[PDB]
Amino acid sequence: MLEGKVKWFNSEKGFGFIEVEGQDDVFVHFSAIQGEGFKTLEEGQAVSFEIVEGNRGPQAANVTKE
Ligand SMILES: [Mg+2]
Ligand code: NA
Repeated sequence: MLEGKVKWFNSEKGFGFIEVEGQDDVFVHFSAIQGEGFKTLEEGQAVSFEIVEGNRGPQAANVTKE
């Protein structure tokens, strides 16, 4: 599990990017967010996550707010 922070997140549509010091930003969709409640993220929030890649390229998976 990787660690980073939310660079920005469009809460209306439910996507944004996670920034990771010294690595490429990682796209995050709301469907990757763990936990209860409305799935959303705020700029600057600390997260743990994994990167999942298929034919569409890499995105965040298993995103937990820390
Ligand atoms: Mg950067
Ligand atoms: Na939820």
